[PDB]
Amino acid sequence: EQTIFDHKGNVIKTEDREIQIISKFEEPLIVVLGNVLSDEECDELIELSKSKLAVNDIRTSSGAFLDDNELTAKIEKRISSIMNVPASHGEGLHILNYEVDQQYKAHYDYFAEHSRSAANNRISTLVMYLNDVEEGGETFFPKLNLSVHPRKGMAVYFEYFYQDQSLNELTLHGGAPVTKGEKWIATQWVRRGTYK
Amino acid sequence: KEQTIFDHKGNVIKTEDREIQIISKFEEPLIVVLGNVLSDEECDELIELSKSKLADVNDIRTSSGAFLDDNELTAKIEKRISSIMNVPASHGEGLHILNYEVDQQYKAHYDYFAEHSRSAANNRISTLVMYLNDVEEGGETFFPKLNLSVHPRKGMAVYFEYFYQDQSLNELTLHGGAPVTKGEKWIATQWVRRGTYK
Repeated sequence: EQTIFDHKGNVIKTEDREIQIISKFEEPLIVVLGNVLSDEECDELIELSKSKLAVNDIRTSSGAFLDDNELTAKIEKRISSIMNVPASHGEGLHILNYEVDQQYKAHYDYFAEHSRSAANNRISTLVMYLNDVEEGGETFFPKLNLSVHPRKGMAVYFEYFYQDQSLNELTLHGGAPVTKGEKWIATQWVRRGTYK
Repeated sequence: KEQTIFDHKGNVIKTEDREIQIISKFEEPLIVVLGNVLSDEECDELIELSKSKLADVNDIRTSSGAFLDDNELTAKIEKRISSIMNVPASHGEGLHILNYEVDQQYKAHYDYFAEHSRSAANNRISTLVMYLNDVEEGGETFFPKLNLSVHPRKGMAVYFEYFYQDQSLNELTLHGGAPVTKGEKWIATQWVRRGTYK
């Protein structure tokens, strides 16, 4: 019933950037956000991931974990304002990329009840689109019949810390195949308690 | 009920004069949030035109809207809109401008006419709402049966359609305008009919 995300109105004023609230799906809460990252910040995250990863599935699963520097600290501070959870609960920015004919099957961001990580589980996600995708790559929620299309600098926030578990399961989401171009995203996954 | 009128796949709609962004889709009934629909200048011009048209207690501003006279600007915008909606501008009612001050809203309603209306014989099938300014606080377009809201953002738009065979899908397009609590909200609408209109 109550959400972690606690922002009314049309903008979120962070210390260094005014974020636009574009659309909300109210329960489970999914929010499309504009002006989250500058174009330069998007390009820098992509550059850092290419440098960090210089036959696994890192690019499409766990993501390139960026080493802490001022850029990551700056962005993590901003997104802590958006998500209403301290950056100390975040896993840190992870960069994923999908080429033509790559996708991800619909899944939950939270860990399974049996899981090693389930004792301090994820509670919310921010997905930041780092580039424009020529065709495909939408983030889709199949139990809600909702999709969000990539747009450079925008993001989708969603949360899954409800007492009613069915609300958490409604956040099942996949990445539709890229059919032209490429898709780059950054994620911040945040835990219930502090992380590392 | 299965197919939609809106027929655009991918992430952009390339019109003759502007690339429109597809931001988000609620799939059925179809509601699409669109970016880059109107330039900043076009938004400001439409607001100015409506002020000119309206120049003693009638509710034109919050109901039917200022109907802009057909000129170069309205024809250009209506052509662009026709590409987005996949329905010729000849089916449109023409751009109507509405504005909401603090503590003004609209109760959730359907855009299509009721069965009893003379207008139901050539009913509305789809709507485009274009946000012409930024709204300091409030003013969201909300769909209460779907738990979806779209917040005003200058130059963006919300498209939705209600020409399904299953009437329950059309009824899910019930939508309202939440009160403005700070600033003011300006919108342009294009309502499209099944057949040609005037």
